[PDB]
Amino acid sequence: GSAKDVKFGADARALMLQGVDLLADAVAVTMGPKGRTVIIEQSWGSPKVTKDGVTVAKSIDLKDKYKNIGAKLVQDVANNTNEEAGDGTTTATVLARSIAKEGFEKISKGANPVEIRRGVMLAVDAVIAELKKQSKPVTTPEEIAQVATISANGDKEIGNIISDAMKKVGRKGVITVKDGKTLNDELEIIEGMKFDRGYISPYFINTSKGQKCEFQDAYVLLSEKKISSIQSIVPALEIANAHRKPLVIIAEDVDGEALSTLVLNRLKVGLQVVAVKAPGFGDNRKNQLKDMAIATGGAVFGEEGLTLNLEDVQPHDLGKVGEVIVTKDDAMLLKGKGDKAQIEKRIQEIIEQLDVTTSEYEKEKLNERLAKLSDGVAVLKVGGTSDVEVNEKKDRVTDALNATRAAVEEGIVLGGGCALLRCIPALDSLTPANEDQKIGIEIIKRTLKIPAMTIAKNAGVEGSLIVEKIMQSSSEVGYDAMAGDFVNMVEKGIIDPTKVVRTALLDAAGVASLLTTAEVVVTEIPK
Amino acid sequence: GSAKDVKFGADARALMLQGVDLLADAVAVTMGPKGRTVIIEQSWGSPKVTKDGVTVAKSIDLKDKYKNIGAKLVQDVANNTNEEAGDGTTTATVLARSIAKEGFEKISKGANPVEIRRGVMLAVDAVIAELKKQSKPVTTPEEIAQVATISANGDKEIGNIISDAMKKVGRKGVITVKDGKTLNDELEIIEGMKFDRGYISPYFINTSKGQKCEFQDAYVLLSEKKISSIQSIVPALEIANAHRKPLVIIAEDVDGEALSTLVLNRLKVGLQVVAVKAPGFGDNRKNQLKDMAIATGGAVFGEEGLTLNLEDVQPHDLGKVGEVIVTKDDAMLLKGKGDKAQIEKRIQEIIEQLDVTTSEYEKEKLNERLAKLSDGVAVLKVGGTSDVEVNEKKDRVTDALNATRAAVEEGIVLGGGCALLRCIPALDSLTPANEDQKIGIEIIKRTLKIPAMTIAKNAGVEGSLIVEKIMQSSSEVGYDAMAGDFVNMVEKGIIDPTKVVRTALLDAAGVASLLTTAEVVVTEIPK
Amino acid sequence: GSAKDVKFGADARALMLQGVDLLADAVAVTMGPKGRTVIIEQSWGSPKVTKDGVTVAKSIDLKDKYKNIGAKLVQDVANNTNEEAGDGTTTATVLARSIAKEGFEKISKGANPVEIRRGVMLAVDAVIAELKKQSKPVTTPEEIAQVATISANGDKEIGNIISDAMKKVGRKGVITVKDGKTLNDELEIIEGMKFDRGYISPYFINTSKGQKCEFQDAYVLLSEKKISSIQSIVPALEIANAHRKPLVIIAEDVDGEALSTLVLNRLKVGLQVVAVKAPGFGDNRKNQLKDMAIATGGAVFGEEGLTLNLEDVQPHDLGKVGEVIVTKDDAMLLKGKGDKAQIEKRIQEIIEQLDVTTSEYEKEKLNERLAKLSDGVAVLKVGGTSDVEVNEKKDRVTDALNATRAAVEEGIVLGGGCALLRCIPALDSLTPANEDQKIGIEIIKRTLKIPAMTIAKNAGVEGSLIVEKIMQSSSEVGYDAMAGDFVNMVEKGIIDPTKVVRTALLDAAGVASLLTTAEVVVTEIPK
Ligand SMILES: Nc1ncnc2c1ncn2[C@@H]1O[C@H](COP(=O)(O)OP(=O)(O)OP(=O)(O)O)[C@@H](O)[C@H]1O
Ligand SMILES: Nc1ncnc2c1ncn2[C@@H]1O[C@H](COP(=O)(O)OP(=O)(O)OP(=O)(O)O)[C@@H](O)[C@H]1O
Ligand SMILES: Nc1ncnc2c1ncn2[C@@H]1O[C@H](COP(=O)(O)OP(=O)(O)OP(=O)(O)O)[C@@H](O)[C@H]1O
Ligand SMILES: [K+]
Ligand SMILES: [K+]
Ligand SMILES: [K+]
Ligand SMILES: [Mg+2]
Ligand SMILES: [Mg+2]
Ligand SMILES: [Mg+2]
Repeated sequence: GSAKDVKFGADARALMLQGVDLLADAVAVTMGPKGRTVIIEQSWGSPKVTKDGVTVAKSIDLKDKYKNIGAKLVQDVANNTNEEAGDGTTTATVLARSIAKEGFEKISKGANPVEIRRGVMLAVDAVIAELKKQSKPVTTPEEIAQVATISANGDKEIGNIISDAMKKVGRKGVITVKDGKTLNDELEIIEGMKFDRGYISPYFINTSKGQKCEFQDAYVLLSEKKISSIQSIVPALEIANAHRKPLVIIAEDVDGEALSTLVLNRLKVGLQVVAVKAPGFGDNRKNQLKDMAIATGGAVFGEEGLTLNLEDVQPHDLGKVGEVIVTKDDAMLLKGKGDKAQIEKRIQEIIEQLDVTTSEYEKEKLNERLAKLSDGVAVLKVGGTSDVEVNEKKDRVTDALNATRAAVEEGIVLGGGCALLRCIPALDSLTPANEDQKIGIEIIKRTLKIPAMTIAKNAGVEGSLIVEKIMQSSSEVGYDAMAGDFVNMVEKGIIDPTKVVRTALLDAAGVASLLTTAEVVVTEIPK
Repeated sequence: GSAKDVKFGADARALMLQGVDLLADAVAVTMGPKGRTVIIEQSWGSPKVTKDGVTVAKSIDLKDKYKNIGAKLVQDVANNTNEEAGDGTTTATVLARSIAKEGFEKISKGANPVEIRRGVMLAVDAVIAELKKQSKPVTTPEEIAQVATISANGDKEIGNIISDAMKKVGRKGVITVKDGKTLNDELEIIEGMKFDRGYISPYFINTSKGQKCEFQDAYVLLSEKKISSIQSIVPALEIANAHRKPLVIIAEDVDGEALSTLVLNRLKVGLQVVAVKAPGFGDNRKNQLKDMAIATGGAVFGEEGLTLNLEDVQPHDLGKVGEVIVTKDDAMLLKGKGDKAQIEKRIQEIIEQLDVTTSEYEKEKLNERLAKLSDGVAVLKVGGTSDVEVNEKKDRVTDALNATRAAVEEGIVLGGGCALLRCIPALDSLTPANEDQKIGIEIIKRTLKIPAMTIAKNAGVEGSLIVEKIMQSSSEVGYDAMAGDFVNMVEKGIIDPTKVVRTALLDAAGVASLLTTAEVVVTEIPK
Repeated sequence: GSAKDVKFGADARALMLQGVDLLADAVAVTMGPKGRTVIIEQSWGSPKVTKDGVTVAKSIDLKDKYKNIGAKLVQDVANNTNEEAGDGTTTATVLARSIAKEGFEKISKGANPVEIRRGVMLAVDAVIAELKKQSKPVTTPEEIAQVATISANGDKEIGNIISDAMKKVGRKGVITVKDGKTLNDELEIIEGMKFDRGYISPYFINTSKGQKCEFQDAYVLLSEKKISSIQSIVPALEIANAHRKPLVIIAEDVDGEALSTLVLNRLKVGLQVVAVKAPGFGDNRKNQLKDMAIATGGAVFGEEGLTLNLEDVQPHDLGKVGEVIVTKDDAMLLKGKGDKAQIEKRIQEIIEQLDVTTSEYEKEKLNERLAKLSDGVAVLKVGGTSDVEVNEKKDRVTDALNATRAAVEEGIVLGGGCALLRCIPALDSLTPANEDQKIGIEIIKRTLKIPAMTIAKNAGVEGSLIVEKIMQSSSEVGYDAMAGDFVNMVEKGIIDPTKVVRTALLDAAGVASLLTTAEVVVTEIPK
């Protein structure tokens, strides 16, 4: 029922391309080892300084709504890449801008932009197949350090710290980053618990900068079954309001109504509560719940044998933890002191249950519980002289951690944008079905040179010349833009995770090729 | 030294196309037998009503300068066609708009608009060759009446009057149009003299609607040689100021200084004077000069034998005429009374000199003098109840006269836009040198259907369907848009002059293909 | 006494670079065989369409005065190149923009821009020496046709016509361009006179579009000595005002006061007069004076023997010509009908005087008078369907004539911007005296790739890639941007005049490096 402005065709496409260009320019100045930082004004306090593509992308909104549409779509590209890999958002942004520009250029009366999108998707699938074919698994801790160093703007100490943490707690251990008060970075191993379930509702979030649910010294509520009555959760609320700890509850499903009462209690000032779902579904659920009960210290309500009721909640029957971190994906409970004698007894029980029988699937769960109570959660404490440098370095360490985890998940390819460059001959072996698919394949093939061009351009040299010298060289040679020479990139350690490259390409292509198909733009009149 | 606005590329091209579209729409509503009229506001008096393409074109100027640039270029198309043929300006306008639109559409990064212009010119030359190949000479007075009827919006009486005038004074006789006070049109022949020389300077023009130098009952001044002295033209000026009658002078070359004094005398209020150059260069010049001297009545100054001086100018030694019409191309004198006995004696002298000897080139000049004294100038007087109706009908009669003269000059082709339609297969036999020439040939081939489409669209039917039914028919069949059926156009008399068709195509192509090659538009900032 | 705005340093330099960039962008779109045209609005009539760099340059003035300063300086570059060579203004503009950009970039606190300008001059002198060392003379008419074809946007017929004219009247004959009424171009030689002297004062110009003094059928006044009295020029003025013909006077020096009276007579409406100076200084002056005296038909006033006075001026004692074109540099006296028997007698006198004695300097003057009266002035008549097309084609023909004349004057180098590219290794052999001279040499060496880059960029390909492939190829190989491949440029006829290249480089460098030295800009406040 609001009055709208309707634009058609090429002027609308150019207006969207203007917003795409502004956002991608501001993001693209941060690309590579010679990229620079962006200062973003914050309303509440000090401005933030970042070299992160998705942060710069999400911080820019435009007054002109036709430009803001393209800006929001490239924000979607950057945010989708950050969600799926945690790295490669600047690459995704420049690839999205390139595909948008080349798609907008090749639009005519007889052109079919939908079949151009089809050819773009076909070419991108071929490139992703070639990326998987040229990928290499990570087999050494030196490769781990190299990936973490490359992903952290060539910070050797950050990569060394990440490599040491992954050596101490395993390549699939839980590592988290928080801000340290001293000047130097440090790594500590403390006993920690993590399961891949988050909050049901995103209404409990307390910090706005971190956008998480962070709690210190919280009571742990356990309900193995469904919560029995309102007269069973209200005494728990009164005990939590009595004994000065907030309530973190672990349960099957708190979705409809008890979650609703917790939301309207959170709406009241000061009262803190958060809910997470069960990790497992079978016997592993009960085993992990008993592990958490022994590691916290208290009792369990909801069992079938002892019939302990939530109605008779008591301070000694609940577990106490140090710090609770709740996110969208996983829940962290940290520094939870229990009965250490009972923790050792449960460890003995687990390692004695190891030597009973083999079934090749239950032993994986029992050993992951063993590593849960055995290998501590690594904590990376980032140091600096002020909050701005700490936040910038924290972004870099988070990038390095995400990239290293993606590297052990999927493998590594050539860095410096050279993997996309070496995937160019794979597109030359495709035969398009019609002319519009040929246009799409050509768009993707011209787009595949953009990240190396941007990395070289940020170093102050001519990017197209560098890219031509890269494709003229052998397949192992690429441009080191830090030293400004042509090197064996694998030997020099300039490598990238395969997951990051393929997800940046896929998200950029998927959004930008759909944006290309537009003919009419409908916006709200600014009132 | 004036501040300018500079625009680049597609937005500038679209802004020019907007002015082209406005002017061509207003012109195109007047096309064909079912076209309508345009009312143009006039500052000095009553608004004018016209069905003439170049009048509507020249009457439109736009406030936006980027639109006004395209409007001025299509005005150039219409005015060039009117100057070269006097007919076919609406056709030239629609062809220019079509070529501008199709050229602006096929402009990309890799496209070369200059070679597209080259291909356009090649295709247009091929079409003009095919038009000449399919043309037919005019051999009958019925074809003359048919051409004059078609060119005057199907006015049978106008075409009959033009055919009767050309029957009485010859197909190459001089016919002029004026407006009569009575309601009926009337044709009459009395006398007349026309030679193809006009005024040297365009500063003597008295009427603004006709844009000509029209004089009633003027003196004839004759200087066979160059004018001797200021003391020879000043007594002529004083005698002209004495005997209540303006001065039309016939001479070799009045260009630099005496013409300048005549201009600054014309700047004074009331004083009327005009100058025209000699018709011939050889003995024909002296023979024609003696012919007007005998036909006007007086004497001649500037001869070698009698040595009559311009200094001793006398009232009885100068000729007197009835009306002088001076244009850019030819000078007209009408109703010039001389000594009719001496006129008959000069006629006897010419017809007796006819039977002396033959040289096949001097006898042509002798016989054209014979037709000068023999075949009088036909005058067409257009009637109506008011000035607006006679002005509209005068435009139609002028169109019909120009088209009939072009028809006897060059021939006739199929009317209704069917000649350009039948020239389409000639373009299919060309092989372009590159892709840009192919684009130009395709632009011209798509443009060749525009006049028949516009004629059919003005009749309220679907133009593209009509054009397809024309090209599916035999080469003699076209659409009569007046009766709304498909007929043998030659038998029904719907025919066109070949000159009109070929000049409309050539001017439209030549300007619009050059306009297509633009990338930057520089305009003045409106101050 | 007018209020001024004063700007310092970097923002002033950026503001000037903005105007430089705007003008150079608009000029640079027209470069090379795939360059496009610029449409310029004209106040009086139809807009003009041009591919000429200096026309686009001079047509752009900006409202912001800091931008308009840089725009006026690059206009100065383009106009100086046009004055010194008549071709290469787009190249001069892009080189000036490049030098201004690279000079503004390397300005710091410790940098000395004056010594950077010194290094720029040293580098440009080295490049010009290398251009002279790599040039070759023109020895064939096919090279003449090739240069004229390249300079006229690849128009084979224009180059063929220029080659035929230079074959018929000699490579140093006088050729001029005028617009023809027919559609096709034509060339004809009849007669003609030219000496390298123009008007003393630029006040008689009546052709506003051509910026020349164009006169038709003018009187020839001759004063071999100084003009005697006011009572000798006043009867000449009265005779000119008597015999309908304007006055072109040939004399020693009409500078102070008789020129002043001619100016105040020209201020009055209609009165036309123009003065030109003597061709020679010695006996050649008298010989040439008698030559146009015989070739015009009349007498001579001012001699020592016959004592003919200017006071007794007579109509039969003055010469009459066909057309007079007066320019800043030379005078065009065309179609002068003298006594052809006396012209033949003077030709016989000259050729019989030629067989008397040898002195190796006077015989050159005798033979140049012989070629003046024997080899006629060629005239090129440019055709088209409208005024805009003939104006664009006239610009191209004038470019081709100027380039061909410069080619026979100085020689030819490689086309396509490859000569400046091949002059790059000459700069690598220089040693700078300090760091600022090194900065200037580097600026010029980076600038030397700009014309080939712009030519390749206008064709829709990547310019830097093309320039690298040119520099890696053999010294004879360059990029044909019309066919889009790499060829022997000399064999394909893509060649340039050495004079055009060296004057474009010198004129760009001299102004742009001085503009680089600026620190403070003082402008007028807009009132
Ligand atoms: N020394 C180097 N030489 C060449 N390329 C390098 C070098 N160091 C890093 N790179 C490349 O830089 C890219 C990473 O750039 P950057 O970290 O600015 O952006 P990103 O990974 O796309 O996104 P995000 O903004 O999330 O960090 C990778 O392609 C990597 O291979
Ligand atoms: N009865 C008819 N049926 C079909 N076509 C017709 C008929 N009468 C005229 N025509 C066509 O109409 C066209 C002439 O239209 P019109 O007189 O409006 O414009 P024009 O000749 O292009 O320009 P101008 O404005 O100078 O008259 C010609 O192509 C002619 O063949
Ligand atoms: N087919 C071609 N291939 C490559 N280069 C070409 C070709 N034709 C012309 N050129 C180059 O184009 C340049 C001339 O371009 P252009 O005529 O637009 O500019 P200009 O001579 O600098 O200036 P202007 O003509 O505007 O006074 C020359 O360097 C010439 O060698
Ligand atoms: K980045
Ligand atoms: K019409
Ligand atoms: K040019
Ligand atoms: Mg990164
Ligand atoms: Mg008509
Ligand atoms: Mg040129």
